[PDB]
Amino acid sequence: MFYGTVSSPDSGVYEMKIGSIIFQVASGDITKEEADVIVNSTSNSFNLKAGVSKAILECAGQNVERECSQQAQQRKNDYIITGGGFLRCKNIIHVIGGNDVKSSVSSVLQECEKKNYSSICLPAIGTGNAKQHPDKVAEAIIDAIEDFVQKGSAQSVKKVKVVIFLPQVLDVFYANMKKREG
Ligand SMILES: Cc1nn(C)c(C)c1NC(=O)CC#N
Ligand SMILES: [Cl-]
Ligand SMILES: [Cl-]
Repeated sequence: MFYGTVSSPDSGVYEMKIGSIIFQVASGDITKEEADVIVNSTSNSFNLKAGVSKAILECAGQNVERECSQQAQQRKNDYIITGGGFLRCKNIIHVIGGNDVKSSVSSVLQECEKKNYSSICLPAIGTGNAKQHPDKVAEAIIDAIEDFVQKGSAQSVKKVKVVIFLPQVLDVFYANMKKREG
């Protein structure tokens, strides 16, 4: 109904279509990416500095750290939106690594449509400090994108890329894409 064919457009990168969206996976350091939104996977206090969160907060800088703690004390948030700081993006969306991953990705997609953004880059949300299983995380991320497309909600969003720290976790995402392909 929705899935295209898996191919490799560039060395180490795998892609397929999900409706109108190009979905891609690759290994590497997410802080070197350019996109309208970069996603951080953090704690419920939005002040973790371990694994991906360490790299993101150190690169983004102290003004983004302060934005995070200020919003955290104002209300109870499931996720927060800050500036990009010194990352190559327009906004960072900080999601809670222990939360339901499908729910978190659905929120990121909706927030990106609200801003008329076209590109998103995310890590393998939940597989660091939160210790969620990589196979369940891959299934949840791709399920969120499928639901978003099925509901007719993709208008501005055109590209969603997962940049993954461990090559062994990339292998799990690749296998899930091959399971789904047309
Ligand atoms: C970038 C990075 N460095 N380290 C040491 C780890 C575990 C990661 N990835 C995550 O934290 C996964 C998620 N979310
Ligand atoms: Cl995590
Ligand atoms: Cl990762």
